[PDB]
Amino acid sequence: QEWKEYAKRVLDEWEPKTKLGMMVKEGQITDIHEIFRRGYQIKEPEIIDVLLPEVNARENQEVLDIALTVRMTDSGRRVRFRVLAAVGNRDGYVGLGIGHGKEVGIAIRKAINYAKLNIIEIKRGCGSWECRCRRPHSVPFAVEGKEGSVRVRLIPGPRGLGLVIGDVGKKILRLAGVQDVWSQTFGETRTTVNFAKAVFNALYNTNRVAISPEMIERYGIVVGRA
RNA sequence: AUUCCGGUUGAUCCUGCCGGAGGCCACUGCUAUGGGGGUCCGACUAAGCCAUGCGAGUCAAGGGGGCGUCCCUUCUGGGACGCC
Ligand SMILES: [Zn+2]
Repeated sequence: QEWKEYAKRVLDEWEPKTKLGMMVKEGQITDIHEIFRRGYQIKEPEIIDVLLPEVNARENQEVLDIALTVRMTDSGRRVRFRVLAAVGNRDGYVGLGIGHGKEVGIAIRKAINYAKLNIIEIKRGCGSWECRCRRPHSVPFAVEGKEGSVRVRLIPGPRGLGLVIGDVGKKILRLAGVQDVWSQTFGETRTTVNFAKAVFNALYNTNRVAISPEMIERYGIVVGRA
């Protein structure tokens, strides 16, 4: 329980500064699902470090893109690094962030922090015609997302079929806990930031579909942790 | 695998085409130890031209003959089974 020990260390050696951090410190909120759907603002990474400690794992942290941007001045070219990264345990929860820095290490650290701040909660299941099982191995139903010019449509896939999507989508879905999916993309997918944000938006939009109580049993819908 | 990646800018986002990555067929460089199965091998240009050999024969129980052998009456002439 190394991650539990890490969570406890973050709990004692930490002084909360926000209302949500105070709630976590005094124990009013004890589960990760309790900080969502209430309108709370997340501004302290210690909240995520305590509730969902697995996000600090090396295998649970992924660096998606590194870009070298240039700004022109009188003297010459000023170089900045933009790093797009994603974090989250491979079960129910995922987050994406962008960090800017003068050096790649600083940019990576800031991107990881912002991803932890931007963590969200998704829903999983099985809605494929060829599987019809009730395990949370895929998206429960077809979902859509978009950012910039990129439009991504995720379709449920049969169990045992790999993530049929680009590499960025593969990494994001693996971090989110999805194992099988089909994809249809339009627009400039070579724009890594837009592609990642579109996949993230689709995973978030999986929460925007109205469902009946029997659909949960039919598709094995699992919200958050399984 | 219902998928992407490189390229227009000092840097960014688009449209747009070009190129990478897979499968099948025809020529082709280098190289080569075997065995099975199949509906593969002058179709692409010339349905252009050909030496040579072969690629439609069979029937003697439809008919008259010729050669051979045998059995002979025994100059006569008769009967056969072989080949043409
Ligand atoms: Zn299934």
